[PDB]
Amino acid sequence: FRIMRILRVLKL
Repeated sequence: FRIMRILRVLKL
C-alpha cells in the first residue's frame, strides 16, 4: 500500500 504517498501529503 502506498502509505507514504498519503503521509507525504501532510508536508504540503
